[PDB]
Amino acid sequence: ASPFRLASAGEISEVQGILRTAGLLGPEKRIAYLGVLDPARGAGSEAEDRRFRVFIHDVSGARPQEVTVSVTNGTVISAVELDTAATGELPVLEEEFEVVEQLLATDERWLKALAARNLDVSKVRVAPLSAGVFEYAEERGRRILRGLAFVQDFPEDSAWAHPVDGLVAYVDVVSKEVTRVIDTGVFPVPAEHGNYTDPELTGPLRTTQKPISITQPEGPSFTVTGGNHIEWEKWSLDVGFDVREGVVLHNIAFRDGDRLRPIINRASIAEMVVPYGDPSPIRSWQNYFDTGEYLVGQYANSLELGCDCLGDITYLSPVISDAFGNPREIRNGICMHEEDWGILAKHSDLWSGINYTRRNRRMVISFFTTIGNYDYGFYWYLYLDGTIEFEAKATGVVFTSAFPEGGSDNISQLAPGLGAPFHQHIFSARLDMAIDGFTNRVEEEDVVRQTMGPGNERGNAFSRKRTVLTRESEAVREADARTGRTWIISNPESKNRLNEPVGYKLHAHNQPTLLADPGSSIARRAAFATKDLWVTRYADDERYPTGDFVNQHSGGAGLPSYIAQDRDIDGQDIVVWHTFGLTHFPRVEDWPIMPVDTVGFKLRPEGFFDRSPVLDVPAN
Amino acid sequence: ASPFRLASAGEISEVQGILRTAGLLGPEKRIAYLGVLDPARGAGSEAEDRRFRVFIHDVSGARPQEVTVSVTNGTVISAVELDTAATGELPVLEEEFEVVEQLLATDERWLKALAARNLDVSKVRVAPLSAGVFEYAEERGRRILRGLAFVQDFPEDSAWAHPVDGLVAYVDVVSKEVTRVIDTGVFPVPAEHGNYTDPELTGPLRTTQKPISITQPEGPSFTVTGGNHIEWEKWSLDVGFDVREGVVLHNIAFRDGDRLRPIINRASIAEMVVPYGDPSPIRSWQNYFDTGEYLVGQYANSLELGCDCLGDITYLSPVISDAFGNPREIRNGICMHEEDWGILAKHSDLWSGINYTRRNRRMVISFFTTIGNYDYGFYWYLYLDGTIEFEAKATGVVFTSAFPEGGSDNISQLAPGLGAPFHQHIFSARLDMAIDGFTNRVEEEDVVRQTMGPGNERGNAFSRKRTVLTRESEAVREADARTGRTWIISNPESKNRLNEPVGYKLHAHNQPTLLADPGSSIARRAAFATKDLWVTRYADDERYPTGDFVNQHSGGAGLPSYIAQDRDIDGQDIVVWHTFGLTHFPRVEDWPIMPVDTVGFKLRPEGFFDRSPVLDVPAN
Ligand SMILES: [Cl-]
Ligand SMILES: [Cl-]
Ligand SMILES: [Cl-]
Ligand SMILES: [Cl-]
Ligand SMILES: [Cu+2]
Ligand SMILES: [Cu+2]
Ligand code: NA
Ligand code: NA
Ligand code: NA
Ligand code: NA
Repeated sequence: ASPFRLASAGEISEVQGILRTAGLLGPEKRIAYLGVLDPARGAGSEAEDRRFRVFIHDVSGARPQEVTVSVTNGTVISAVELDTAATGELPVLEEEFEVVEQLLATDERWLKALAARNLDVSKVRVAPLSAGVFEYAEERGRRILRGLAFVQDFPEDSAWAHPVDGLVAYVDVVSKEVTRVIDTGVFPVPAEHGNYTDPELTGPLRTTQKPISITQPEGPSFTVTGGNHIEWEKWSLDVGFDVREGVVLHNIAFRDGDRLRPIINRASIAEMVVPYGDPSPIRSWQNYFDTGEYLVGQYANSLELGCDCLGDITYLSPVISDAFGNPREIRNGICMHEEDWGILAKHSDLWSGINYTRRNRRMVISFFTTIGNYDYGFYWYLYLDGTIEFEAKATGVVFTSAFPEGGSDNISQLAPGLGAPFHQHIFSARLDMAIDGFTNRVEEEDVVRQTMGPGNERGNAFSRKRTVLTRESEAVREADARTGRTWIISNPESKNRLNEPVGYKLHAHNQPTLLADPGSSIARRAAFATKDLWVTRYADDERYPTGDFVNQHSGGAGLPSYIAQDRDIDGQDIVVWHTFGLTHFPRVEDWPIMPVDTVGFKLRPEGFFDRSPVLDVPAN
Repeated sequence: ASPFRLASAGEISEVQGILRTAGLLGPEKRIAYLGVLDPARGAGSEAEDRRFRVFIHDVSGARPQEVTVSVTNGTVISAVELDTAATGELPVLEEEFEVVEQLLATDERWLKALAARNLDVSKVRVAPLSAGVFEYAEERGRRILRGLAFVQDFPEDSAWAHPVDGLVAYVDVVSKEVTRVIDTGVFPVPAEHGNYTDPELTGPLRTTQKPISITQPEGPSFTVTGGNHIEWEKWSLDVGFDVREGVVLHNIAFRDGDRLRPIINRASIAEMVVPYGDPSPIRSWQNYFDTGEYLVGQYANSLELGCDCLGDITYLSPVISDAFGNPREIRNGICMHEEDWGILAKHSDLWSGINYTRRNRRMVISFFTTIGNYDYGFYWYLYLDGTIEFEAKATGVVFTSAFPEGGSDNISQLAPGLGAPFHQHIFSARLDMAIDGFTNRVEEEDVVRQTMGPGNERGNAFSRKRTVLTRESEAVREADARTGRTWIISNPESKNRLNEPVGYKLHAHNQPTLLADPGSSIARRAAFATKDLWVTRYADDERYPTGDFVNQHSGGAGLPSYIAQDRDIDGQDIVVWHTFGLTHFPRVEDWPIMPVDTVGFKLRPEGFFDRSPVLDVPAN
């Protein structure tokens, strides 16, 4: 009965019926996005109204639509025809993944390019690549995908091992026209295979790994109620799933004594982009909003027990829409489990003779997704001591190219003739904060060094300073690792026993942000990425730092536009947008399949509690 | 038979005999440090010569001694009388921990101070605190400890809850004179207790934690041979233990195909200091070299199975000397085990239809120690993919003071009237590098942003640059998080299959370094701490970045002095000294006992291997 429950197959079918009956779902229509809408604010006393938000595509060439419907009242709440040159194109469809290769398969330019390289068209894979926005005037208002080719030698060959450099094509997937084919010249196609399951490459597999058994004889310490509501070691939350963002956390709160204390209203990865830094015209247009353009949630994997999730695992199976509004289940797409996490607290005292040791543990909510060559794990952790943490795990196969004779300042060689262009993976965590409720503010905290002198005669003193961010036009902050810069979210109206506003402190990894020249297309389209921290005033229609329609959108949209409203953020319903990412110069070790690398952030309680919240934890 | 084996009780007793027979170990003598010496370089074909290094104290007031002996040949190799005003005083003795409180127990100044506060002397604990070097001219050449007082209400009371502010005393532990007693005035002594085992404070303990069982039915995947030699998943190392540094790693190498490939010759935490930033005269002299002054290894705890080390655990029990050269065993002072570490690599390919997932794991070598209020865990991790990682875990009880009426810019309030002065914990990792052997160099690598223009028309290109550090006078580097700064250790004479020097890349957390004013005493005594990275030329007598005798030493010694030699580090036997630490502004959550916080660093292979070194890992 919780408004925050996961979408049911039944609900998805109702949406399809509603649209179909309203005439909005003819045979040429396609569902590119379907997601349930969160309950609105001002409903501290309201009745069930489940609404869903739909983006509908037309394959015949008609204008696409944005539509909101109520699945409790079977009504179209809103239906609007979009102008895509203006507000952007709809997310890429999985059904379009095969299209580029097929269109080029009958184009003479393409075939001429393939023949010159002596490549059999039936062996040539073409990645379905988001096109972004550059100089091609005929592209405005058209649904374009760009194509880069990789030879697959046999049905189970890793095509990534065999990039075709010096060649790219653009295609209009609607009109089914190949608009441009560009051959800058021939590069040898790297020859080695990258088949990480070939005994010829793996070699004799190891027999040295003895098993590690992790079990819970009394079951797990967390309970799940009403499908997705979690209670665990004082924590309370709802686990959501959206096809764009993937796993989303709702109503994170902590049970302190006899109060249920809210901390974060909604946590999600609201965007993730992969900009490439290779100035070759074959790739310099590459920037993949894996979240905004492709929708990470639709491609979450079914996690295999013992393989993908070890221990006592509890699965949720989130239901999504297909392109035709049928409900599809992602069997075991979400793992939920608790794991030991080493020592929590420990002291042996030289005076009391007391020896004290307590173990830590964390609740994990995770899922893993695939977007082309990439595979990402998205993990949320709740710790006994009140800490909240996110962690992304980056693996899969590196996006490949030729390695240029003479080397490169922008590409790494992984194997003979084989290159990997430099890129970043930059995430945006959207945190709808609710520290003891919605009245929150953000302060930027820096370490303050003090000069030796009067009142600091020995020159040992150091301090800190906090700066309240009061309006959106001054809540665009950058990192400063050198001065230990963090950001504190507090409630100015809720004090702890020492009469201090309760707060939580954000600790960022301080990784480099978007490296692109500010004048670049990507800088404008991914402006969120150019700064570590943004704070906005909450609003119903400000969901992604890149706006609702990322694909082939002009730029400026999203965060840069919202903060133009310059709204009061000093003791209000606010949202923190945290930029964090990996700058990836590929190594030989990354090839032929890459070991997990990680990035993330965490928040620790800062005067939230009146003392350590883990004194009541028993001693094993 | 390995030269790198742990010291045996038998060996310790021989050292004592040798010294005793040589006349160096009379009843007034004390052993303040005892440690075995590593085999020297140039012994690619030498015979067993076990030597030990001793620091001997005299309680009658005679000059202390440094002595080196051979336990295989029962000879004094060297014995030297130290001038402590010049080269520093010997490490604090555990037997001196009780001394300050006792000396003050009969001093009229002290008693007057206690009586004014109405504190029963028999309830007044006095921390035995390292004194450092300030303005007190009569202190040069004397063995001084400073005292700060904490009331213990009953045998099992946490005295930390009850600091006596506005009062400090200095004592000469040798002459047993109280040199100065300083009362800046009375502060109320905070009243609440901090007894984290009192049901009155803990409240009803939790019953919600279900058990988590971690077992290995076929035993562990690592073997231990000759006491301390570890082989695990291609890795080879020797696990050492020194009473100063604690757990030390020797001969880290990786078995690649049919070669044993060295990576690091010796890894240790060579120093750790805790500077306080409270300008009160009562504490402004506080800087505790937990490693250099107190010796962390002597206070390692015996780790309790199921409590301190979970899973299939293999213990080493390192033997140390007591103050009288008797061998004492630290039962189970070192845990060695392997743990699961989530996903190692994963890809589901849209073209081959292959789905691939492999699990990760790490070998842990750890120990946990107590120094007064502090308790630290020191963890070394070796990962399947070649990654080497260190992690310090900081817990225990915060060092306390009064909280000043009117607040403080340098102290946090944890409870009514109770303060916690701001401080840092700053570590120095000494890494005697051996990348494919001893011919190594270090490059500093930064991200390079490129300006939009000719040859970068779209403004998407970004690159990097590496700068070889050639001489010691230019190998003192600072962090630059903003430009993703890392440091690469490579062997210029050993290339990978792509003809690139094999390397390992150091990734630092980029935490703030020493915040003290450069003109401070601590800045000079802890100069290593003022910069993130130092590279030196290897030498036999350059062990600690702070020199051999930290206690009451003048300053300048250690790293700043070694790099003055300005030696060739470009393709030579080199050592990286990495500074890393926590800047700790204590929170309410830290009280009455603090949850673990962490800091560390890691190194990842960078073109070391010709491809991913984990293709041969089997698929669960
Ligand atoms: Cl998981
Ligand atoms: Cl990648
Ligand atoms: Cl451990
Ligand atoms: Cl502390
Ligand atoms: Cu990458
Ligand atoms: Cu601390
Ligand atoms: Na536009
Ligand atoms: Na909010
Ligand atoms: Na001196
Ligand atoms: Na070396």
